[PDB]
Amino acid sequence: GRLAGKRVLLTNADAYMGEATVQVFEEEGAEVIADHTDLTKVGAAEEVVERAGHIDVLVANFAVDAHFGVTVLETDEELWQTAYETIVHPLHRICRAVLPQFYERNKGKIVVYGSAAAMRYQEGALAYSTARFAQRGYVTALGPEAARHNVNVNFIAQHWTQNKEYFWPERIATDEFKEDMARRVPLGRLATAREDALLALFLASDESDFIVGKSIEFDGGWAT
Amino acid sequence: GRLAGKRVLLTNADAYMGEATVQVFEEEGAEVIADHTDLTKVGAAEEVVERAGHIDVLVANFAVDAHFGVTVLETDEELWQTAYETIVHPLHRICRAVLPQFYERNKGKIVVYGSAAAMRYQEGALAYSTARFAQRGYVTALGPEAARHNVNVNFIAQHWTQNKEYFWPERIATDEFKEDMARRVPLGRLATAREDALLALFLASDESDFIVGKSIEFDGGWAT
Amino acid sequence: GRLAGKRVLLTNADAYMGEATVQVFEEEGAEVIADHTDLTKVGAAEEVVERAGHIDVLVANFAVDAHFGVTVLETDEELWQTAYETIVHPLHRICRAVLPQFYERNKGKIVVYGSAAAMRYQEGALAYSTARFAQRGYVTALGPEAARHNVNVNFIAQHWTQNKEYFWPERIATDEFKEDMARRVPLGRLATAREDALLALFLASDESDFIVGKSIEFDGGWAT
Amino acid sequence: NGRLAGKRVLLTNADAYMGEATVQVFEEEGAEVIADHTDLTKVGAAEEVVERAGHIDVLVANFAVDAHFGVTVLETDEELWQTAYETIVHPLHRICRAVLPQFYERNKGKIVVYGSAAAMRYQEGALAYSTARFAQRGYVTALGPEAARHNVNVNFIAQHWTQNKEYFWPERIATDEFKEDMARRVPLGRLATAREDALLALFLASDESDFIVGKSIEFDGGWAT
Ligand SMILES: N#CCC(O)CC#N
Ligand SMILES: N#CCC(O)CC#N
Ligand SMILES: N#CCC(O)CC#N
Ligand SMILES: N#CCC(O)CC#N
Ligand SMILES: N#CCC(O)CC#N
Repeated sequence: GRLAGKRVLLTNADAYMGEATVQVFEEEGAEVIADHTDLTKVGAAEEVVERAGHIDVLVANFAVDAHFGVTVLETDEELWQTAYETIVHPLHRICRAVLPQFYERNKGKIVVYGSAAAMRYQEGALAYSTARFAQRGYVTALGPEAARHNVNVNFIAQHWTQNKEYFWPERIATDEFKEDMARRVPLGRLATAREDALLALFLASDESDFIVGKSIEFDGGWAT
Repeated sequence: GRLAGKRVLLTNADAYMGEATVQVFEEEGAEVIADHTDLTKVGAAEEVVERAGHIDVLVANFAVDAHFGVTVLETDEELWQTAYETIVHPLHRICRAVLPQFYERNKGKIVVYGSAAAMRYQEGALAYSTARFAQRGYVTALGPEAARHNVNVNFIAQHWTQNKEYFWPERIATDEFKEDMARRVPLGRLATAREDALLALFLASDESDFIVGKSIEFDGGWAT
Repeated sequence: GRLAGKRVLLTNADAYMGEATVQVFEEEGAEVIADHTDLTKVGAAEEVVERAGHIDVLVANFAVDAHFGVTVLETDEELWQTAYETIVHPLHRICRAVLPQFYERNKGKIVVYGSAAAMRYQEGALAYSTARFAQRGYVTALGPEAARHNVNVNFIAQHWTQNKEYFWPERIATDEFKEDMARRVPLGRLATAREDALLALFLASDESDFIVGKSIEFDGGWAT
Repeated sequence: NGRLAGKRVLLTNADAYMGEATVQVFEEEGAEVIADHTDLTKVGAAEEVVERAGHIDVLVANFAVDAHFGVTVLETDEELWQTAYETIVHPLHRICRAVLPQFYERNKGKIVVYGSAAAMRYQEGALAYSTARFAQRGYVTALGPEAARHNVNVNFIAQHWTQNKEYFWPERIATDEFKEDMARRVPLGRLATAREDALLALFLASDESDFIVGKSIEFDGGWAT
């Protein structure tokens, strides 16, 4: 097993990419703590880790409505703030909580399921895009700092990937979605959740200790 | 006069890069509304703009203490939130407020004084770096949306530039800061505030209409 | 004049972006040496610079047929070699020929007219794309080495800009071209040659001394 | 069983650069590796390597040339400049162009290029070399999305600070000067072993990476971050 003997902490395990992570990571021998705690609440992250015990890998799995099609002028205070409360501030909270034990053992792995909208313009997703950009920046600024304690932190800039929040069955069925994907995605298809978790498995494994603070675009060529 | 006839709204005119902006923009024939409002408060942004009246150019000039040297574990909730409350959330409030008149005229200019820390890793500046990454994301996401209305939105990714909040006289006088800069900046010197303002000037002028949602690194070669 | 008292060497001055560089640069006070030498020949570049005498600015102006639509399998040896012989190998020859006198004075400016196909995937332009990437790497690698001597080397990553080689009047006059351009270019128009030269002007001027080895995307937001 | 079970891999210049770790890692994982030693700077050579090789599922484009560390722009003469391109740029297209027809026939293929982080960010004192690596990166960026329409993956490993004889031979890395540069410039604070580089290439060559198209993955301990 490529994660044999590892204990993995997965945030919001029922949302976004959690289901495929559990399935892939367990079949590679990991013990996956599938947490369901709302990490927008101050203090919650410190407790999840406390109750978790020994963590080898943190899979920071956060998602929020992109509000596709909402314009800049329609991006009101609540919508803007909710993007940050939901995927930005919790990211630092939960990473801060795991790092002490990582630093104790001079070893650790963090994988962030982010978005290729943090790499390049995605139309109609303003507040959301800026929040993923901030996630991306967290990995860019933390990666090399944590690398000094032999901790890897990396960012999956995913897009066109099966999940409820962004590519739900109703959306991907329309003629309009299929024409737009064909124009914009060179590979011409969506990724499966499993393919996403296979990249994360690499980034969570000890096969990837030399990858630090990087954004790997998981997008079928979209941002190329 | 390269800004002849233009009116310019400058945020936090006394902080960060405001002084050099007034100097250079006024020399090129612009009226500069030098604002000192605390755009942290909901509603302030809209009222600066109503009072300002006609605006051809918004210079979004925001700054927060980088808290140099503060590590990830020492980056507490207050410090983290302050970075976003000070330079991220207000940026969208003020850009949302001027865009309506830009869209009526099908013309507009937005210049964001940002950070090269939004482009690449800057040691000991975690919270701040993620916040600058949010600003960069805002320019990347908004730029192409606004450009359909002939509105230019761009990002100056500056570093190693004279200002009080990051390169104040006491910090840059040490013999050993000079050695560090000399290793990290290929040009081997700090930029003057004025040089930064001459880049903002180009981006604010109608000489730069084809520049859309870009991050121009203004850093002596640091991130190259 | 913003180039008052400057002498500018412009390669292939009757091709690509030369005409507009002469007009804009002469308007700003510069003497423009409009060279037509075939710099694909060894020894030519050194002779040109010897004839030119005192140079403050080099505008590396090279272009080659992109063979739009030719695929990887039909990109034969001769087509591949020609792209490098035309725009890659000559670039090093003329910059190497100019740098000695810049190093004596510890001052110089090099502006490269490049392509946004050096930044992002451009359909059906394989050999040409890789040659522009090479140009971009030359700016990226030389930039910081030349900046030690207070010399600026920068790259204009242009696209959707009027010129005979890539956007000649016939090609851009059809309704099909305009509809594709409207989809791919957020600003929704081509740039004028003059607008391109106004960015070169900024990068050739002493207002841009802090810009080192950078690629500035001049593409209506295409690559954003 | 193996992550490349049943796959036939064509590896160029198998004794140079990252070739040896590639053989070892890929074969541990069930691959049959065709370890080519042909000089692909000769026109027509790439086509013959592919024909003589039979069925190919993965091409590992493994090319290196002397970086000429420390050689200045003014010292970069015609022959040095030309040699960097003749050695790692021109053959890259020759060998990919030669293998793609059978990939396109089967609507399936993998290409992994061992490149350089010098193709991503400024690396001191390696001018001609850096621009040749930049051209490799551009090849992947431009070919990547084109080949992806035929279900072929082309990706670029932008490696630095990684075991090899061309760029980290023993005399170079023994000096105090080099050890202090690395500690300052490499967040992880060490060099990679060739095995670790090959494990990334393993991922990119496997069918676990079908969704990675024309990308540059930085394998540099954080140097370019
Ligand atoms: N899948 C996924 C991430 C989402 O950001 C894509 C978009 N827009
Ligand atoms: N000058 C300036 C902006 C600051 O972000 C640089 C740093 N660190
Ligand atoms: N104009 C121009 C540069 C050209 O390379 C754009 C394309 N394709
Ligand atoms: N190729 C290569 C590297 C070599 O030229 C330097 C040594 N030892
Ligand atoms: N500079 C440098 C090293 C890189 O070019 C390849 C490796 N390893």
